[PDB]
Amino acid sequence: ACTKNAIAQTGFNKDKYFNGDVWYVTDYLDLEPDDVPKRYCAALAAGTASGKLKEALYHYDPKTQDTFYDVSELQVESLGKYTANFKKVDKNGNVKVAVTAGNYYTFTVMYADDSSALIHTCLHKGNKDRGDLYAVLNRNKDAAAGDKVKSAVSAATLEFSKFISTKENNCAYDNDSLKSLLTK
Ligand code: HEM
Ligand SMILES: O=N[O-]
Repeated sequence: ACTKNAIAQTGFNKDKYFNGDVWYVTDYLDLEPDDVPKRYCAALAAGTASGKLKEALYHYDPKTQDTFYDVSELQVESLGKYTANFKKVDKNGNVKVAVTAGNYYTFTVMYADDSSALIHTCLHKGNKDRGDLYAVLNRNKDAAAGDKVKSAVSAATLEFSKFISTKENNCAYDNDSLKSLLTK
């Protein structure tokens, strides 16, 4: 289970974060051992559609080739803290698994600027017992983490050396599909 109440960035700029552009995961930290594969790749687009906060997700397993997309409408708990009911979709937005109660993740933006972010997520999916996941994001694919986000990791009392890099994995990202999904 998840154990952290992540604190959102003071003065979080929602319009800047939810601007329709893509965020690449470059490093991640799962608090529960063996909760995720050690080699993995993910990206998301966050935006607004008709005034609703939306996220489109992309997961790619560089070994198995398992690939999946999701779309969510986000509900606001407080500035920078959201609850998201996801539907699994193909890259075109065609629904493969409908929204269902108990299938949701929380999402907290702990730090963000024009190029980088640190987020916490807690995934709830059916009978899965998942744990806390932190991710360092960048606007640029596979970019090395800058001093601002690394300092934010420290300020959150996390050790960045413990994070697992995704930058060296053979991963491709369909950024065009992610952006287009924001309306799905
Ligand atoms: C490198 C970072 C990440 C890794 C390694 C990772 C890993 C995984 C894995 C292994 C699964 C499949 C679990 C299963 O069904 O057995 C999964 C599903 C999922 N993850 Fe992530 N994830 C990452 C980033 C994220 C982020 C940033 C979010 C939210 C913004 C997210 C949200 C979800 C959701 C909603 C599902 C279920 C999707 C569905 O079943 O339709 N993940 N993730
Ligand atoms: O491990 N996906 O939150």
